Amino acid sequence: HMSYTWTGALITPCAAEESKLPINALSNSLLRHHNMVYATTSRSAGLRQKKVTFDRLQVLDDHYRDVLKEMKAKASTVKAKLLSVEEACKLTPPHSAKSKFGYGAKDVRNLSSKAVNHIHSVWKDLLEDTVTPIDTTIMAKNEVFCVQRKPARLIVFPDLGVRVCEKMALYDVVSTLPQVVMGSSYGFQYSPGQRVEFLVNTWKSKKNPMGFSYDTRCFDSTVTENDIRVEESIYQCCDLAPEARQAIKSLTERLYIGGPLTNSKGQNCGYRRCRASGVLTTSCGNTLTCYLKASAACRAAKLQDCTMLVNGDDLVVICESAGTQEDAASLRVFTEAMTRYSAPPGDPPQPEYDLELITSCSSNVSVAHDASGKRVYYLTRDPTTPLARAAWETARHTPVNSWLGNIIMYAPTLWARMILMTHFFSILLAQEQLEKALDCQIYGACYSIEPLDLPQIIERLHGLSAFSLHSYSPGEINRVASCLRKLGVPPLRVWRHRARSVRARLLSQGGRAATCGKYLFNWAVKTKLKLTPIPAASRLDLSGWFVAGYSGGDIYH
Amino acid sequence: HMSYTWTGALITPCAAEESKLPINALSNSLLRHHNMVYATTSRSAGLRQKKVTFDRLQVLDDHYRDVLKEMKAKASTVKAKLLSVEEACKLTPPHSAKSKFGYGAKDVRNLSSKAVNHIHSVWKDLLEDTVTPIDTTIMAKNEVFCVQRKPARLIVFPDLGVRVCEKMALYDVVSTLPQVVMGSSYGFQYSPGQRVEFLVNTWKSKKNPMGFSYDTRCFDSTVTENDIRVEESIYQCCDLAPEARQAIKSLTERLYIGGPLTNSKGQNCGYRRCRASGVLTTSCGNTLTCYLKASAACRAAKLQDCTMLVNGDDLVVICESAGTQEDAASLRVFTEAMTRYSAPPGDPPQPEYDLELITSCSSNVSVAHDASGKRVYYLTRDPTTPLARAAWETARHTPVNSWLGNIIMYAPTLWARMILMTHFFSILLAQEQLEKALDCQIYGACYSIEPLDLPQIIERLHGLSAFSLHSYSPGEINRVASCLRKLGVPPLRVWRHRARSVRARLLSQGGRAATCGKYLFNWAVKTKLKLTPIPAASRLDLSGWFVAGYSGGDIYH
Ligand SMILES: C[C@H]1CC[C@H](c2ccccc2-c2cc(-c3ccccc3)sc2C(=O)O)CC1
Ligand SMILES: C[C@H]1CC[C@H](c2ccccc2-c2cc(-c3ccccc3)sc2C(=O)O)CC1
Repeated sequence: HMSYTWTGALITPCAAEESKLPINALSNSLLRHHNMVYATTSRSAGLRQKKVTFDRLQVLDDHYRDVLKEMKAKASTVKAKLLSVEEACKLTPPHSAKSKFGYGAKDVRNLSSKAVNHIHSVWKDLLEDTVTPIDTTIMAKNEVFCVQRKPARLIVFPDLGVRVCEKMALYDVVSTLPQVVMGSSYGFQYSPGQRVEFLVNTWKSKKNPMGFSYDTRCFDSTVTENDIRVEESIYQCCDLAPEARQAIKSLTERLYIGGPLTNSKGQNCGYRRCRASGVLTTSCGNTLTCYLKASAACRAAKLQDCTMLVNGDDLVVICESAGTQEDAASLRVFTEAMTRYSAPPGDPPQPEYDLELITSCSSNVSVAHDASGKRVYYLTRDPTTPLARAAWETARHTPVNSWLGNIIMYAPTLWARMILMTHFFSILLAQEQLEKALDCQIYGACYSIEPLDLPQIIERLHGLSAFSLHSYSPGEINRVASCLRKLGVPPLRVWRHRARSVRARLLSQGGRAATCGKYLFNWAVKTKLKLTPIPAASRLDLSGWFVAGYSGGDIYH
Repeated sequence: HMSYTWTGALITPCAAEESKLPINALSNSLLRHHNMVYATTSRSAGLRQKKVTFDRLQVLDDHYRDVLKEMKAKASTVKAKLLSVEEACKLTPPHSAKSKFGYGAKDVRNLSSKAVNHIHSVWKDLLEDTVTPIDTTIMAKNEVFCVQRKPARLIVFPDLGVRVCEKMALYDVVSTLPQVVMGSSYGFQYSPGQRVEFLVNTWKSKKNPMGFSYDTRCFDSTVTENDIRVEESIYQCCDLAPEARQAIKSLTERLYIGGPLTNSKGQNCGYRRCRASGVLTTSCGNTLTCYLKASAACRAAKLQDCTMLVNGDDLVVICESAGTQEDAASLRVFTEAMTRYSAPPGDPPQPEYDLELITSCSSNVSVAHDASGKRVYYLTRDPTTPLARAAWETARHTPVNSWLGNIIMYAPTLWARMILMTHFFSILLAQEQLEKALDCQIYGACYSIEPLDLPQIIERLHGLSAFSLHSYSPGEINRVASCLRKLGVPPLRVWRHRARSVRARLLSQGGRAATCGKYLFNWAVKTKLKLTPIPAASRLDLSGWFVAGYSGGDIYH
């Protein structure tokens, strides 16, 4: 029951790949320790192949089937619509991988006759054939990290025409079903602020709280054919059009369960019998399967008054403590049950008794103080990876601007405000690119965002307090200082000085730019301004933001 | 403000010049119409002198300074390094013109004491003196053409010690800055396949596309002292070592802006006040200046959603059509603006509504079909000049093998595959010279290439489809057939017969030679082999191949 079989053919690149941090005139103003930053390339794909390849055994008991029956009962309340070819075309990112059949992402977006006709023929083939494995491309992802080197992650995706078909059959399912099936436990329905609110309230709701995060080792490779057929049975509980039922069955049999792996050069690399990392259902399938196995493992471990929070393969549980020793025994039982279900751990879970020490979705809750001095809970994370990626983005234009997604998601943080806002607004001003729309990712979906809209986006997502936070926690301050020293990032005095300069440059431009100066950089001045609601913030259509997860899902807005 | 002043001394040859096509026993197998092929010589240098000599007037408006301000802001993000003497020496072509100071290109390449000491003294002189015009040699280039006769082009170059110094000061600048300043518009960052992909993707991104190429008459002579000082100001925006700033200032003042012209015999020919065709900055300087004048002219003409593509003096513009009549008027304004900027046209530009009809870098996009029957865009050109040069190279060993550069650059074409590959592999087989490295030029830089490495080189540059193209366009077929009748080149049946013979000979040798037979000549057999990726192609280091243009730049890779 191997996750993969391989032919020995290489996972090849599409274009020239760089691994060493590129340097320009701006790099040193951010980070001095260049040798610590690297990008993964196809060269290390061979090592990832080794890591993702293993036998899966699955032993399913009554706790598993009981949870599954409950999930199916909730899924039966969902009604989902079939999207038209045109609606599905409009969800395609403009830089999405081109079809092998003579059309690209812009052709799909423009509803070009060639693309639309090819999609209709893929759709007809899905309804008529429910057996033939669909071809997929396997690529090494090019991602930036800080040392201590990891091999490249792999992306497995079907052709562009198939991806539009997945959206037609399943977009509405994957956007609606998880919140119905999992309720308050579905993490992707929350903005960072709402996630913090749910974690704090959950923690406070326990008499003696204990929390832990569970890291499954290579979650996608642990997903078996059973798990994928179980996910299909959940989707099939929905009230669906007969064409959607047929397309979902066909996509499950031909694509979701497994299929051949083709490199960028057209050679056969092997065969997948686990979750594809680049399909529409990657996020929803992972969340449901992680929730199903974890809920059943919570029952096997006899965890008391359990609240789970699930985002794909990322899981956090907050429950009633039975004291340190018994909590450790309970987590070993939880782990044994997850292993029997084919979700063994990477790092073994550790019980935590301080909410701030729980890391989930590489994030944690922390506390600061607003202008009035009130305690404010907010979401933060270790700044290492965001700062390493920012260094790369300082010297190279990338398809996804992580700095922009990071400011959006982590706007109240000491590091996003002091460093990211200051560094990138300085660059945008100098190039007169404040008004240029940039791509970024939020919960895996792609958004085109104008940096001038940032104050309004931040106010809508985090509130006005995000522009006034101070008196950060000692743990947070220590982590940020430690990261600046490790990467060779300049100290506060330098960032405060650059921020006053950036603020001054923005203020004189007036309009939206002055608003960026006034709101984003109020922390940098001696005589702070009275920050009041921005009128334009009401007009922003933020619907579709924080509804569901789409990592690997090829979704645009 | 004359481009040149002349004393009356003649532009003299360096060696024996042949004008008539040399004939050997192999000539007739390629071309029967011998009298149609000729090489230019110093005998026509006086005609070229008259063509290149004219007054330049320049009127610089707000659009020009607005574009220059933007280019400078992007140039300010560049960090460039000085090359060491050894790094600069290794970039010198082994057959590069010897120094008048008792050392040659091999002495430079070998880091010889005499060469290194003379280079150090030239470097010190550049730092100490920023006024004295640097001496240059003027020569009439010996180039092969097909009649309908052009006068010889002129090459102006400083001494070998100076050329090494230009590399130290400017190699990193000229290789990095253009792509930063011009982004996707910098043509030399693309392989032929990438150039076609950029042109088709640009053409498809417009609702109603319109395109044109712009031909400046004698571009080098149109370049003024202002243009050259403006290029220097762009280079000076970089983050540079102060020693590099001084050497760049010195080279601009003493060489780039102008200087005395000396013939091969040591006589003063005159004085240049325009672009030197044989300096390191010729390509980068022409590209920046053409991009600057054209971007400013696009604004004066009110061209909508402009995408430019620039390679030295060669320019392509693709924009949003405003209707036929508006498009033609817009081109007239564009021309008037280019003229005011001292870049008047040779041929008046013409609006095109078919991508295939746009000719730029003497090339055009065309379409054929791969083995599957899929439409494939590829770069082609009129084969007259490539075939005339191939005839010359059949009877004479030349410093640059144009047949080889043409197979590399135009590998998917009907003419390079049927004629060039067949003819030259037949010659190499008969002489057992398949393994012998030959010099060719790619974007002006010199490369030593083994013909046995062609299948891997072609696969990497063009993909496997290059070995399977068929169903060429009627426009392409008739242009190739018309060229064969003009030159008296044998028909398809002859080339196909010869290719089966060449293919059979290669296959029997095994190894790299059989790969050549199998991939290059698969079009020649009835029962075609299904071609698959070559393992040696992955191991091929093609770094520095499609990074920048170096025409006249004395660069070796
Ligand atoms: C974004 C802004 C928020 C307020 C902050 C600020 C304003 C005035 C006085 C102190 C600070 C401040 C600086 C910190 C720091 C810790 C480790 C590394 C670098 C800085 S932590 C901190 C705080 O309030 O908790 C200054 C930066
Ligand atoms: C290199 C190879 C590519 C396939 C090609 C080929 C194979 C089988 C049948 C026809 C051809 C072929 C020959 C052409 C030609 C037109 C004018 C002058 C000379 C030839 S054009 C052409 C085509 O497919 O478009 C034959 C040569």
